[PDB]
Amino acid sequence: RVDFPRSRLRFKEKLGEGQFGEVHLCEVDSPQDLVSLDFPLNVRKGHPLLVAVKILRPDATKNARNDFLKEVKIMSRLKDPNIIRLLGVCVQDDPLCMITDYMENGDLNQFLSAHQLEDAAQGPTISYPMLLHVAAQIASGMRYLATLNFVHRDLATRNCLVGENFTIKIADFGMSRNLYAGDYYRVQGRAVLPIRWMAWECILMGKFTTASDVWAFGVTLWEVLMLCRAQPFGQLTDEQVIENAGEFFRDQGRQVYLSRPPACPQGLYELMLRCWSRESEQRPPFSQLHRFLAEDALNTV
Ligand SMILES: Cc1ccc(C(=O)Nc2ccc(CN3CCN(C)CC3)c(C(F)(F)F)c2)cc1C#Cc1cnc2cccnn12
Ligand SMILES: Cc1ccc(C(=O)Nc2ccc(CN3CCN(C)CC3)c(C(F)(F)F)c2)cc1C#Cc1cnc2cccnn12
Repeated sequence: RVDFPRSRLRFKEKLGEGQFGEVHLCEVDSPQDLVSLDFPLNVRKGHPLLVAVKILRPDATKNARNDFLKEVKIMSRLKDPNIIRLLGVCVQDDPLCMITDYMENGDLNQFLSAHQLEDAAQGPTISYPMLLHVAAQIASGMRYLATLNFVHRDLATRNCLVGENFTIKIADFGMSRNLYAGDYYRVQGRAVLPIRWMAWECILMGKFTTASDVWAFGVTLWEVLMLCRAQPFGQLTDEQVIENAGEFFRDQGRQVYLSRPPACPQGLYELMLRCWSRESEQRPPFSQLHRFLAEDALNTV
């Protein structure tokens, strides 16, 4: 438990900005000097060590600082191939920083927007099996979060990151990266919520659980199979999305569901529909979602 040396973080560019600070892409100066029990980092000789750095504005309120430190504690526990990894912190003096691995292909929404489905769309291709592999990795990371008794609360392709060889890491940007403002609705005062990804019980009663994470996974998987080309419920206004949550509650058959993506087979679609069951206990666990995507869907190509 010692700070990473801030003087070794060499700025390259801004990855995001928000009310309370920024995210920077940095290079670690001569990273081999640091390798030890205290910092057992992975350096590849001949390859720069790139890292992402979340930084709190030095004039932040005391409550903002407590938020940042709480996030540090959470991140310090996360150790999984499909979750973003904490490499070090700077917290003994200001500005507070947290340092993670850098995912070189950006967020999953950006990534998939730039791809087309393997045979006018443009750019590099991505196959249907590769899309199942992207989704399986998200289910695997979420399964791990759930076993540690964490609820994500904002699962969407915008909070997933892409590294080498189609590797996905779940992340959560909170207010550090004010992209995608069009995905959040202002329900009260200064509070904005990702209503198009939220289970009806989240919207009506502010109840967030692994089962509402499963509901958001359904929507995220719909995004993946659509190659991020369309907003969920894009035919409906925000106020109509809220009304739709009310119809899940009323349960009289007026509720509407996201349509089957063209690249989605009927069984996978029926699994997505189960993610949107009215009753929490009827939604599939992430173990079952992962298995379906890694086995069933693959064996029936
Ligand atoms: C510097 C940095 C700091 C922090 C985080 C961050 O993701 N923190 C986080 C906090 C909590 C949770 C879990 N909880 C969620 C809430 N929940 C209520 C409790 C459970 C998780 C999660 F991944 F587990 F979800 C992540 C990401 C970055 C980044 C970066 C980066 C790296 N490559 C790139 C390339 C382009 C852009 N950015 N970027
Ligand atoms: C129509 C409608 C529109 C908007 C909102 C709304 O603003 N919901 C809201 C959800 C969550 C949060 C955030 N949370 C985080 C964690 N926390 C532990 C709970 C707070 C907030 C926030 F404002 F606090 F951000 C608001 C609610 C309704 C409703 C309803 C309702 C309730 N029972 C019934 C029965 C029949 C019909 N409707 N209905």
